[PDB]
Amino acid sequence: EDPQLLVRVRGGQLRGIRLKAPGGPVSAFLGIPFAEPPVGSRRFMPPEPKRPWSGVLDATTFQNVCYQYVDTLYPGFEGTEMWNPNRELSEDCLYLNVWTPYPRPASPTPVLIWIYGGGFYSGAASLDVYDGRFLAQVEGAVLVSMNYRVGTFGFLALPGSREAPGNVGLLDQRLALQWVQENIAAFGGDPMSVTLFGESAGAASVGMHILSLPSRSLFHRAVLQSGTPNGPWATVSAGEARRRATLLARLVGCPNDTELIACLRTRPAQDLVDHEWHVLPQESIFRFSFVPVVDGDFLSDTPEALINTGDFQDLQVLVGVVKDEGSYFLVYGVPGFSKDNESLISRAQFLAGVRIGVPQASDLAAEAVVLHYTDWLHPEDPTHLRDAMSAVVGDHNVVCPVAQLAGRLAAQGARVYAYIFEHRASTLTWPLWMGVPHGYEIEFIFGLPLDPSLNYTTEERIFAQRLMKYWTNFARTGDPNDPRDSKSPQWPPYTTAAQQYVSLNLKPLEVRRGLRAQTCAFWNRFLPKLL
Amino acid sequence: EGREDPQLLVRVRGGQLRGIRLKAPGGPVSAFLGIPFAEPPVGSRRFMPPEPKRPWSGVLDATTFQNVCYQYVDTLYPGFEGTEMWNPNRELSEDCLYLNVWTPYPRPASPTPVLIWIYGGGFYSGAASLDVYDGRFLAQVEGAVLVSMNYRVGTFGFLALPGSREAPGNVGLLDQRLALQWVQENIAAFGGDPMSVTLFGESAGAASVGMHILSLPSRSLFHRAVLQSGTPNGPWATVSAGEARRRATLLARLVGCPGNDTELIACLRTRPAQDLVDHEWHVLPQESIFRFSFVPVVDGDFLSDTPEALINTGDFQDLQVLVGVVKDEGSYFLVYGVPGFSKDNESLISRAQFLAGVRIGVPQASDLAAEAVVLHYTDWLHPEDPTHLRDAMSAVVGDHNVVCPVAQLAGRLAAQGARVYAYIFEHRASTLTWPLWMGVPHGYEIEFIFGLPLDPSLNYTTEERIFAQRLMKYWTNFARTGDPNDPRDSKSPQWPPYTTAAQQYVSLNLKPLEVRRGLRAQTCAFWNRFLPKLLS
Ligand SMILES: *[C@@H]1O[C@H](CO[C@@H]2O[C@@H](C)[C@@H](O)[C@@H](O)[C@@H]2O)[C@@H](O)[C@H](O)[C@H]1NC(C)=O
Ligand SMILES: *[C@@H]1O[C@H](CO)[C@@H](O)[C@H](O)[C@H]1NC(C)=O
Repeated sequence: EDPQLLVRVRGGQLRGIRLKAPGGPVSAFLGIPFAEPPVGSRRFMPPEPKRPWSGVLDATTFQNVCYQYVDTLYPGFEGTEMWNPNRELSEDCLYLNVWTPYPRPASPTPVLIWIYGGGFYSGAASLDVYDGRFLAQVEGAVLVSMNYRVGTFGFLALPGSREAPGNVGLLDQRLALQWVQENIAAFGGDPMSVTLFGESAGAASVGMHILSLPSRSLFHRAVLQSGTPNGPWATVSAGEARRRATLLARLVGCPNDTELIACLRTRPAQDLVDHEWHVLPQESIFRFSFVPVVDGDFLSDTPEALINTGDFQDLQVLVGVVKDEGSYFLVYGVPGFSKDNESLISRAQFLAGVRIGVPQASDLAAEAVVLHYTDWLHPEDPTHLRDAMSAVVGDHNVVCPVAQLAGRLAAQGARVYAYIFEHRASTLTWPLWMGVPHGYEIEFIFGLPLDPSLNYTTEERIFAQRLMKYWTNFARTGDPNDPRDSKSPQWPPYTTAAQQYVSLNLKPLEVRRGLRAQTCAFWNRFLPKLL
Repeated sequence: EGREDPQLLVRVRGGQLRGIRLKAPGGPVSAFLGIPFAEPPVGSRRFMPPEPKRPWSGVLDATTFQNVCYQYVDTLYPGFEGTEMWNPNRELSEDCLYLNVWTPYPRPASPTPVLIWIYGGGFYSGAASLDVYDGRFLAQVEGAVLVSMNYRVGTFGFLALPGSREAPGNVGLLDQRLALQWVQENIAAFGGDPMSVTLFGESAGAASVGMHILSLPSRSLFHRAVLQSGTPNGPWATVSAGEARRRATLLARLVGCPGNDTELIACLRTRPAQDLVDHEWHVLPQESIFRFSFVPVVDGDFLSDTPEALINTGDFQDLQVLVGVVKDEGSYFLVYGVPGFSKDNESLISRAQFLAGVRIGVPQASDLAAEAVVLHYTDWLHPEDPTHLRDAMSAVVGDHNVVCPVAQLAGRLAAQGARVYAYIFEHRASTLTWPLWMGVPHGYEIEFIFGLPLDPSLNYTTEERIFAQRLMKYWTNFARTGDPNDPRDSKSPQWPPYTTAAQQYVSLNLKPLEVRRGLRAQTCAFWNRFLPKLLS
């Protein structure tokens, strides 16, 4: 019984496990319950704090993955399998994980809290790309990651109802943040220094905690990787949530709110997942059925309204995108695209793809998009058309919403740092045409290249170390730059005036200005006016 | 006769003419100036199509320029070279239908290709007698036979009551057509070849050339065409019959007339010419720039349909066309109407002034289309930079009115089978009197095409002189063969045809030809494809 692996938290005692990291051991406490299992009558309901337990709780293995749709697009393909559940599915899934250096930190260490992505319909804190041992061992960080309900279980809502109020998956996240405040000191973490970081829907989640008052006292800084609370897919109005929920109910034979929800609660979990995707209003990509809802509660107004009118002084934020945000979503629904060929498309296929990629666009807006993205020197060139299709999806869903958030936060007094991640992993299994896809900067931030057995190059290992440094320096001080390192160059804050951001790749930081400025003016200023 | 120069006496359909021997830097040239080609369109002939000139007896003196067609005179900058070089340099009169001919001296031995110049001036001004249109250099150096005619402008040439008998519209275009017929019948007497006639013109002149290309009866009067900074399609070169009627009747009211067409026109004909000129600008529907009151009207006659419809569905095989723009088409128009601009300061404007400028420069734009323009032209890295805003205002005006209409025309002509050559003129005359911020303004390539730099007394640089000669070569080679390239000289890079596929065009400046691709392709897609669809 190694005393370093024995911790007492408010609920009782835990036993962690010593894990081996390339440069030394780390302590891991996996599968710690932070809420009462949200099963039976608790389905769709806000999470309740976990009741205390007797004895020593075994926290040596990852707990179950929240019930969710499983990808079958490319069966057995590492590219899609690396994101699939790697533990049993269960509605009993509200657990969190803590990695700490071994022996545990002598003095209070800044805490990083990871919130995974997966379109609000999938994901798990147990995936290998979210392994916190490297950041714990190399940077001496205390890293926490929690499971939160996704799909219908975490976001199906009948606004105004008592039994399915919406946003419970965000409340799962909040409860875990509350747990860190109350317990992290026992692991040597500093509850006075908590940094949230997440990617895609995880980044959007982080943004929603920034925009929801009760969450604000639970953290101090934030990192939003390729996702934002504002934008076309991260939220739905109360009316559209209600619509989707009642339509899903009908598809599974159900049934007044109470009765509808009571009947939904009797349905096996897989039945809900089976009809999840049938409620979207149009054929599309980068759109998800059950996501956070503007309820007038967790979200007092639309993210747009809240970022425009919020005061963000005393908040530091790191935001960024990867070089090809859209490619990944194309094989998932646009005729002509595949991971197995060059995906050279026709102009006809391009016009078709735009309707799918910008599903809420009127015919006129769609033509505006086509005309803005067509390269008039080579209007028929398949290579340009394929790349332009990717750019349209990535700009509309991630890049422009990120530029928008970055600008409003800076204007509203926040300290902001922005980046574009441009390195494609040597180990990437998707075709070259997809470039640096959505989600592929994560393995570098978590430091996986430091694992010899993974076969990353020596340069990639040096690169990962650089990133871990930027992220942990940011967690420690709200500034990603090295406090004792001259000869850099420096990563300057992003401002509405100069709009500076940096490129993250194998070469030294390079400062650029204007994040897709002309194109985002099109998405952020003109298309809306084409109301 | 008997005692004068035997080499200056010529006979044309209407009678005998006596020209004058003019000195050109490299030798003498023959000039026949002020040849009448129509009956004076005065009195009951005002607003009416021109009638052929009745024969005269004796020898008509053709040694001096004739009157300039009655027109508005520019006062923006009194005594300023920049605006004065374009103002009438002979007496204003409604009796102004005369043309001029320059030919080598002695006259050419064998039939020489003819160049016919059609001046610009927004269809409300201009004259074939201006110094920048002097044909002596092209005549002397390239051995060209050059012809230029006066045509009615403003109300006299374009006021119309569509359908009426007394003001059918487009009579200024009919004045030009009559001069083209005069050339067919008479140019051989000067040594010119009626089988080889090339029309060239700038701004409204270029638009005019384009309308002759789109009008059947004019097609048999020429073989090749050059359109410099102007097109028949576009936002300012034509108005619908309804808009012409509206403007004509509003003008009639402003001068106290008259009801029915006959009476209204009969009353307008009693008005002093100056009163019509004094009110012509008062009929435009919005505060604007690059918009002219009385211009060609889509009458269903001279213009069977809109130039747009005609270029989209026309067959242009066997047509060779040279087309181009200068580097800063819009700058000239900003000092004539956009608050914040002046020829006397750097015209650094505010974002507010830019937004107001856009409404004036794109007068037909709805609020939404105007915002689309502002968003497209704003540099989002430096949205408040005054230098960028000033330059973007210029580009907005130039692209909307000249550059994109030219891109559109070049593309449809090529697709419809025409052989097209395209250029962008980028050299600013060392003698330019406009401020530097204006760059290479609309109209400032003309003095080079005509070879004025060859005149020692004008103070152009030695490089400008060689440059002028190159341009004259391109234009006359094109007139001679339908190809600007020198049949010999394989050395100099070649000027390739413009095609929808490659979209090639060349840069004309002091350096050797450089081929570029896509004439403002991205921006012109906005003006030519998107703005129209924003038709709702
Ligand atoms: C540039 O000039 C514009 C026109 O104003 C006139 O010309 C200038 C040079 C002065 O002489 C002025 O007194 C004249 O009325 C102005 O509207 C514009 O604001 C000026 N821009 C400057 C100098 O900032
Ligand atoms: C690429 O693969 C997909 C799926 O097999 C196919 O539909 C498409 O036609 C292929 N060809 C292309 C677009 O390059």
